[PDB]
Amino acid sequence: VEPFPRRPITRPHASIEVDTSGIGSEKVFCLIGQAEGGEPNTVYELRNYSQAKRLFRSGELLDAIELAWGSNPNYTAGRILAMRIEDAKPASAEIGGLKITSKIYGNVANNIQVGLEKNTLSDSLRLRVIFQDDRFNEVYDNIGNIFTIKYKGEEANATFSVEHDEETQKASRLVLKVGDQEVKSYDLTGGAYDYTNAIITDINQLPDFEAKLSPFGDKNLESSKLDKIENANIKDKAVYVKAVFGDLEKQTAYNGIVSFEQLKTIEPFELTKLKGGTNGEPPATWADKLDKFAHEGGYYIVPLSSKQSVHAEVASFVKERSDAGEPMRAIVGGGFNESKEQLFGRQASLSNPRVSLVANSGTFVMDDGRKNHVPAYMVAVALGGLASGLEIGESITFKPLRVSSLDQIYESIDLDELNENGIISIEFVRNRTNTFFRIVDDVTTFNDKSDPVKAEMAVGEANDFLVSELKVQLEDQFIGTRTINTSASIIKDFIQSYLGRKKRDNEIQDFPAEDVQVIVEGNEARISMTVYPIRSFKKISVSLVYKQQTLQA
Amino acid sequence: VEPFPRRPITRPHASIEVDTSGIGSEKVFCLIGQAEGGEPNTVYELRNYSQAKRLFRSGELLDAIELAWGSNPNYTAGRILAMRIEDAKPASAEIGGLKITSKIYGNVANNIQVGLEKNTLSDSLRLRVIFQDDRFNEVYDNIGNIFTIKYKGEEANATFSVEHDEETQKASRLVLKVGDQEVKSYDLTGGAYDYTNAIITDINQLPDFEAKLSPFGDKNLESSKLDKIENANIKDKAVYVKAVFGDLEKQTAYNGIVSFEQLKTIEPFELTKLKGGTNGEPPATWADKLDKFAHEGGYYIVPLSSKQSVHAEVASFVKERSDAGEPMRAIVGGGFNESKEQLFGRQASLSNPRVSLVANSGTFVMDDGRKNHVPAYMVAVALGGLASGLEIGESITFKPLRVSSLDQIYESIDLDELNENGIISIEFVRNRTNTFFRIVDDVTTFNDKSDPVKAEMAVGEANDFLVSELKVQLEDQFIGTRTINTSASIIKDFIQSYLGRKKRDNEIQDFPAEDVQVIVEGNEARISMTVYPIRSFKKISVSLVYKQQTLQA
Amino acid sequence: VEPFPRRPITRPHASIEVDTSGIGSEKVFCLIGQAEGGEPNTVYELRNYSQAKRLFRSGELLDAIELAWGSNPNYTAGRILAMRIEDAKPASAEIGGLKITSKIYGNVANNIQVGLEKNTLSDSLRLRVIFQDDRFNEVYDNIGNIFTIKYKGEEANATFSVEHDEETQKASRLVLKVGDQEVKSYDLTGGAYDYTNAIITDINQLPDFEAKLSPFGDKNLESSKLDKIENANIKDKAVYVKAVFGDLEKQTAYNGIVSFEQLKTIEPFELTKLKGGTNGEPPATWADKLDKFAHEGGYYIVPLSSKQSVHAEVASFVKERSDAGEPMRAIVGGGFNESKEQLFGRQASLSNPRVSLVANSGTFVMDDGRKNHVPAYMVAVALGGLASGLEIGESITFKPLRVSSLDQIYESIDLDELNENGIISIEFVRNRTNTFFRIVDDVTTFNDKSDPVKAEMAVGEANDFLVSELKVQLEDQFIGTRTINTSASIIKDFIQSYLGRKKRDNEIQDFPAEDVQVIVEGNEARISMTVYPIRSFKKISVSLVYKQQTLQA
Repeated sequence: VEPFPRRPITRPHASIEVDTSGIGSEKVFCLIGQAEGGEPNTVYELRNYSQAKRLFRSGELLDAIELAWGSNPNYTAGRILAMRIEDAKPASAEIGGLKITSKIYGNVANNIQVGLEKNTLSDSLRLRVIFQDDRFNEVYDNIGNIFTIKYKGEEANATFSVEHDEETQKASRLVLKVGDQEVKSYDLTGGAYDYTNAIITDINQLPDFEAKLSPFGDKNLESSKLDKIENANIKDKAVYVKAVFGDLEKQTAYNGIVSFEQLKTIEPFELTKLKGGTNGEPPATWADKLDKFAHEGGYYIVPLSSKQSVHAEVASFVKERSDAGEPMRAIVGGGFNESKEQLFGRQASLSNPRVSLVANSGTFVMDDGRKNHVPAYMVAVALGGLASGLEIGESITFKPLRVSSLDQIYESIDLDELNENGIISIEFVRNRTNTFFRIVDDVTTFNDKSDPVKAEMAVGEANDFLVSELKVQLEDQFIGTRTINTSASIIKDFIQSYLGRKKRDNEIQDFPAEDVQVIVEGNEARISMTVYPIRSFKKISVSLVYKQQTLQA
Repeated sequence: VEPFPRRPITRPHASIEVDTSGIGSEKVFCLIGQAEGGEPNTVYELRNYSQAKRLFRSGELLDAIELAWGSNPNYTAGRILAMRIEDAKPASAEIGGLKITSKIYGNVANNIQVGLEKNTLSDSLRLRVIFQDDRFNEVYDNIGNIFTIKYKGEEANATFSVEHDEETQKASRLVLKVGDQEVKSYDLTGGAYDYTNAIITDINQLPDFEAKLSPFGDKNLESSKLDKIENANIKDKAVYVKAVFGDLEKQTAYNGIVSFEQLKTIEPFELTKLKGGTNGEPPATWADKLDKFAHEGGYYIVPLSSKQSVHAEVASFVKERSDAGEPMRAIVGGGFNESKEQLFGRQASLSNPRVSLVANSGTFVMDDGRKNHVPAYMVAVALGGLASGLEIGESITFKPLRVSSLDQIYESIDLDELNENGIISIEFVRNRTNTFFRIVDDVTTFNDKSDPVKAEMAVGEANDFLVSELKVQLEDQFIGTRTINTSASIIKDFIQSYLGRKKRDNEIQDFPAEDVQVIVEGNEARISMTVYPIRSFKKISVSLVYKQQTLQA
Repeated sequence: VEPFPRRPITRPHASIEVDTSGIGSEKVFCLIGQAEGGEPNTVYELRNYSQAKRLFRSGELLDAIELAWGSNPNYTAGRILAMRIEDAKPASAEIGGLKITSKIYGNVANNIQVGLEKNTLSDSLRLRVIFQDDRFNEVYDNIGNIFTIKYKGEEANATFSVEHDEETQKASRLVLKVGDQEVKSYDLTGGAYDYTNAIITDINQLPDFEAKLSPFGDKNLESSKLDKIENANIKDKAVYVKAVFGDLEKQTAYNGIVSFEQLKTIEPFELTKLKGGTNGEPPATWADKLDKFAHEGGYYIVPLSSKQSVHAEVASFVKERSDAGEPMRAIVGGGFNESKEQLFGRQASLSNPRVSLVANSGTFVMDDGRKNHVPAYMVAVALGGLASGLEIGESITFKPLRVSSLDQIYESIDLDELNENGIISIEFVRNRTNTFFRIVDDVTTFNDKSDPVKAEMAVGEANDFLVSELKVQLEDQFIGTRTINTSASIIKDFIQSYLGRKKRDNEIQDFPAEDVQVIVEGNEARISMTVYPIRSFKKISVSLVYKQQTLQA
């Protein structure tokens, strides 16, 4: 209830109290794997394939992103979170007065070329960056030369100088001198002369002194970044304030590929390739990498590795966040053409409800046209991408996969054994001319089918979102509010509205409103409710009975 | 019951007895800290930021006032009480016949310039005050020259004189003389000639004598403040009564920055800066400073100091006033980036229910645009300002803080430890894309959670206002009244109405009216009542049960 | 009953008496074993695996903590208390003027590298700490240089000096000198100048002297820790107050890994590894180690050692605390693949009701993915962790263990013999396709089944908590209170409420309220009550009878 006016006034007036009340999940997907681009130990939100390609130049991670969106052409393309396992470092080369560092991480950055050239005609530096891999070749001409200072008085000579603070090595004053005595000085510490634009205007106001901004773009460099000049004759010719280092930052802070830093005097240097780019050895464990996905809001994670050790770390990670109120689930796959006996070993080792094992491996036709044969865990990306695109509580059972072929075409008996052992399998449907692949079931590694929440991904998924969303909403709404007499009624109304939305979105089957009871006593507020969970069909029984009928007339 | 007429009359009449009955907390915030303005050991009521800036030129105290109102944009901006710890003294300079003293206290007053100039054309002084810090430059022209006296008679000469009392050095008589003998005299002791306006009118009434008030404003100076003049020729030229000292007081008693006092003959002096301005050494203890806030009506106090000794003095101060019937509470913070171990030492030392410790420190964006990093106790100002703006019995739990960033982002485990030790902590919410900061709890230093009155600020706040308001109202109403037979019924009705208002304002949950019993015996009047206190939600338990449902048709 | 106002006043007033009454176990787990981190003979409260890993780098103790929480995925993860048996010592190296000591205890601390470098440009020290094991590498630049002092007067020279107390070697005065005579001095003993911040403000107030705080963070070092300087010229250049030792403490008292102490003049030294780290020989007896767990509030303890001597010490320890009013229980296991005959020897030696022996040993799949084969006593951690997570009075009978495999799969006859000898055994259930492991019984070493309190852990656990909780609550409530007439009734009401809560939580079966009798006579207060204890099902008898039924129509 926002009052009006906010400042109280004791004199007669009219006060208006404005009540703004009454008018006021995404299920993000995650991927971890090798890549040739992007910062290490950093999570990037992905919405289009173009963004991923620009960020991740190439690798298995980029293919996983492509396959995730292609698994569900008929559903919305959701967000994807990506990370580079490789501990890459940026290419750098210390030449001249500038410490050159490349924003690209890995061996690809070693091909970057950087060189400075001095234009004798304009007395300005020229930076050129060449990178053949991206076909990038641009020249930053007219570096420095921010503006001119000219003197038209009848005196013998006029000079100007710039003073720098010893501690910070930043310009602090700009004194205009005619003859010996000082005429006027501008303080560059701050305030009135934060930027050079104010300095130019004041110079023109003087009778004899004049100044003009350079035509090569609107620089507007800070006054503190001006270079050190002393005893420069103005009357003979116009003197250009260089500020070479400041101009580079403006044109390279958020543009180009190469960044620059100051160690020294900046001078031209020949075109030389950068060095030091190294992807580095692969990480010993992925536990540190997974921790960065803790508060990113993702639900499904598909580690792009066939190692059983990597699967165990992800299995513990999803369990850890679920215990902390941020449930997650994992889908993994083992190697190339693994047999049933090998798959049982992987499933027995994990035995986690929040982990699913994918057996089938096959070949997928990419956008480039490659019939790239991929291992099992790349198939899990399609299942994970399909699962993320589906609504809350939906299942991936009997859904299409859109796979060109599979290494192993399991028979009916083989599929049953994998299902009994809690392993996801993909069957080639030969019952129709238009043959296609489909997922037999979304069963988890936890083989106890008595508990459908743990056994079935879809049932557990609805429980997690239902429980998690209710947990967050209640805290923001009711905690910290007064325990008024109508608190119990308000809480009951909020619960019914929340459950009604779930029924509206088919996230739950139904709930009895009468059984929703709220008890408030002191700080505690006990709540009890009944909900009929949503379930996915997995068995249809038909009892066909034949009977006789008598005809007449 | 006001009678009418108030004077009794025994003759036949009609008397009317008029009964005017039946038709007939702010929670002010307090701040103490360094400042560059305002009198020492003085409490000033603040309602707008402009008033504080004019009073307090600059310092950490002014920033605290700005932060207090900015912490709750959605609530009313309440009053703030401010004090300057520095024992500043006023700048002064004894030059000429006037003792010059500056109303501004501190080193800033040393820049004040004061000078007198004499206008030969008008024979009047001219005062000019220059103060470059405020860009203040005004001239008080035509000092003195209150009025004229003229004589148009045919006699040879006419003169007037003014006599002053030796003991008081104040004018007592004003005699108009023609030739040698006296014509008429005006007594300036008092009564008919308290002010000079009456003197001017009487002079004009005479045949030959005339007078006119000066056109340079309506002075109306007192007759006692007139200057001493003897044997002044009137016929040759009009004589101006100067009264130089009296005119200065009229134009400077409640205007300008500089005050003046008389030590001596007043004469012009050159423009000279004042001296003696000194903020002084900081106080050894704040106990004397806090005593001035005893009867100011404030509830929340936030000492702007990180010293543990200062916190202890405020901890004792709030306890002292609570024992005297004026409860108060304190919020403090320790230094920059203090660790958990340091915070436990501060909390253990105090162990006061009426004191709260703030751990987090961060940076706030001020109205000027400065990203000023501030210590923990400045964050307490936002909590104190937020608490003051909230209604009675409300809590600051889970409320927003509007802070740019925090030095330490405590994890979930770290926040629990601080809460268990009775320390307020601020958490960065990463569960949503629109991340924001919030207060986990308003727990006090007293760790005994069994007593929510002492442990919880909101619960104790409601108890203090409920108890304090009831204490004051009963004394003003019932003490001193007759113990009539219906006294018990009237007291019971008053209690029910008072408790009904609390329920109306949601300051209490509910009360049973039947249990309210009043017993009157002699001077004593025993009262017993039951009240269900208002409480803030801090735990919500949900028991979700899944069940099967059968569908048909 | 808190009165209001607390200070009595004899004048007429209104007094309010506030009665705050009417509005006002965890079963912690314990572990002892080898570890590569943490202080010796210290108990640390553990709530997350991340905290344990940071504290305990590696060892069997860390695995036990991981296994304890993983044994009960469906129950709350309770607190765990951990201790390092190894008498490790911290690595240290006396080089230069600083005594370097490492907070990490053991041989791992020997890899820590510490080195000081002097920055000629800023005249400030630079500390760098390298520790490859944690990949920790940070540089504490700009050590010292707390603030500057500058003089702008027209005098010939200005100097300042610092005086130190001989007894304490702490700064006491800071004198500013111009020419020969002293101008002003600041007393650093205490009070007005406890911290350097007050000194800086006062210096700026002077006409000529100026000072500015260093920009490299908010240090605010104490004035007593300032370094000794004498006869330092100020006019020529600004003089930096170093205080090298004080700055190190601020940045390392509660940050970093390495602590520092002063023996001497501090000077730079080359990068050198620390020495003296030694885990030490293992303790001869664990009796001293167990004493630290006396008042930590734990109930279950699992010594991570197969030695029979270690088991006996823990067996005596739990008995000792139970006699003192702090009951505890122990679970132990013997070696690898011990036979039945060996297990009988261990059980016969102990014969303690508060000790349980675990026979089975097997392999557990850790979060890292290791199929680590472990001895029997590591299995007891899962049982102990499962028992701690269960409610009060619950049993671990027939509960799942979640173990990959067991060394010995006991037959039906073998399990009965172990149960008859009071030894816990784990059976592989082959009666279903979804085979799993379960605990046959929670019988203690005390084979006398006639006393279920001693024989059964669950029954004895309920008795201990019921007796212990009642013991503590009665002392805090009734001891020290007056023996009023209604004391017996109040005690009876308290007992009924306490027993009602136990029935509400299913900690007891039922109690008759009528039989609760309270007798008060003098100091003594005799109490008598009847309680039906809660019991766990261990035998179900079914009497199935077949009969004939006649049908008609």
